[PDB]
Amino acid sequence: VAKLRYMSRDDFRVLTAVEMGMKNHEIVPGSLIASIASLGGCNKVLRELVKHKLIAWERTKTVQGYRLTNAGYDYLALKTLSSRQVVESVGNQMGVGKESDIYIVANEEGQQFALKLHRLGRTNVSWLYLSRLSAMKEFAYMKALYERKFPVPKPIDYNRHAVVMELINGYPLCQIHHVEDPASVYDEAMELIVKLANHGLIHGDFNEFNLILDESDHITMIDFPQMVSTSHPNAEWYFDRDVKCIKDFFMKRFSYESELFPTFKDIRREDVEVSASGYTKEMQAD
Amino acid sequence: MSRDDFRVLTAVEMGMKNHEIVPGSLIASIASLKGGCNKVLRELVKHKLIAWERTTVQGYRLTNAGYDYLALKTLSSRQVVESVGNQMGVGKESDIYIVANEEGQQFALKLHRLGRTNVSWLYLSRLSAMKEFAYMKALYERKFPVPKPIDYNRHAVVMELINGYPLCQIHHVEDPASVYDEAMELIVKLANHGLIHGDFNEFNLILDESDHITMIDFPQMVSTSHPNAEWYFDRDVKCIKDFFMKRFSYESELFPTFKDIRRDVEVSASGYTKEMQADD
Ligand SMILES: Nc1ncnc2c1ncn2[C@@H]1O[C@H](COP(=O)(O)OP(=O)(O)NP(=O)(O)O)[C@@H](O)[C@H]1O
Ligand code: NA
Repeated sequence: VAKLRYMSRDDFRVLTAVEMGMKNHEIVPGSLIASIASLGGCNKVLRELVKHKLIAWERTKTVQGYRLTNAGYDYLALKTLSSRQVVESVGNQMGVGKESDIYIVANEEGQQFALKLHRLGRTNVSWLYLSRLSAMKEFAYMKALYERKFPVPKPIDYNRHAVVMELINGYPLCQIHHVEDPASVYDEAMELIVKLANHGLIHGDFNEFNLILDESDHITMIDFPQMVSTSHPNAEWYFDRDVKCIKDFFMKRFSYESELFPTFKDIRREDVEVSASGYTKEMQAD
Repeated sequence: MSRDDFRVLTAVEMGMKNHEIVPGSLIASIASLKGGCNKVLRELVKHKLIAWERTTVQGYRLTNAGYDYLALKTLSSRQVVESVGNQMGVGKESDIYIVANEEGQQFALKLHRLGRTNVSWLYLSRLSAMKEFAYMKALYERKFPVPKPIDYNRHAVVMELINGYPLCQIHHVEDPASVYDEAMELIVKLANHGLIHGDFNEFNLILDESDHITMIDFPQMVSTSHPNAEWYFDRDVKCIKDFFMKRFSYESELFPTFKDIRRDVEVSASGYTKEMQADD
């Protein structure tokens, strides 16, 4: 149990207590944090967590207490991943997903991976829950898609709002101004839309920001937060919208256009949702 | 439904907050009958209001019919909904029905359906409905063309019934330019208030008898502060242009640009969500 010693420290215990109270409270009173933490040393720990910006103090006309900050939630997830030897160091923020921040991380051996920290919700309670669910969904769908030979990063690990995955050696399509053969890349992006639809899925946000181009000009999909089922009554519109977004990008960036693009009637169903739901339930159990 | 059947149905809901599958012993403990909880559970399964599940764990879950009943029984007790009358349509993550109160006044009912696991289905469906009620309140108070919000419970939102049809069902309009301009002005007004619809289309824009547009579904709005807000804004503009060209053969060179945006609804909506989370 030596690997879990940092999870036993007082600051981690108090941070976990703030997270626990945040399940039913928008602002966690110190008395409740102290009661949950069951360490006394509590107030001194709270003051250091505030100093390190891991928690923030909040006053309401009826309540006073603390909330976990984004840095505090990141700390809990990153220390958990560190205990498993998955993440030893966190580097530069490389980019953004629709509802997440992307960083390069390294394990003890120095091998690099991508870390996605999910951030969703406009209240403390829904932020805690939605960020975790968004990461859980990404890990479950990434696993289900990777097993079906889809071009997605290999999923490595998960904790709270954090997903660790394979670091793709490439750049998002939005940062690419020159490509050797625009037609091949356009065909590869269109084939991804088709493969998804044949598996019952419509991306919903298919664009130059979530498609990574490697040194061989091969595309990897790295963000898919709000996929639509091909069974949705308005699935055709969602499918056509994804096709059109990539057509607009190829015209604007590469001056490339084609009359050869996918049609929703051309889909032929080959289940991903069943596998992803099974993985989500396994993760929810733990 | 008897008071005991409703007490047990509520106990299943309560146990579902922390359990993927709710054990009968826990349902019995929560319901606190004073007993016959097992007999009630078996009738609730028979009526498909709850379902039995068995993996290490065994127990019950609420079905969509059971969750609907709980929300509709609450709305009926408040005199908001007396009758429900079949599906009129769909939102991105909801089913839409016409409902009537006791006095025969009609409203629209949206039942939110989100989540692929029992725990997340219960929470996400409730949150999706709460978010819709909070944003509809925040938008309606700022004179946006949205239905007036009436009431909310669980995954259910009751709202004003717009006398009109979705733009997708409209094949002829007197002046396409006016409707186009009204749809573009809505995108601009939203952006000036810090919002991007994200799903702006012919399926969620209702056209009334005077050719005025009402926005009826907005599940995944994007903030104008999002790092990729401009793309979301342009995508919404382009979808409208695509529909107007395809349906009415109408095109214009007068369309919004993200740089033309002069910047609160999110603050109001978050405040309403926190008020509703407190009473949940
Ligand atoms: N979400 C992702 N999953 C896996 N690898 C990624 C992801 N996003 C970027 N990368 C990789 O991160 C590495 C270094 O990224 P970096 O250039 O520092 O930031 P970035 O420009 O936002 N990302 P990128 O352009 O893809 O390199 C590259 O090898 C990328 O392919
Ligand atoms: Na699988």
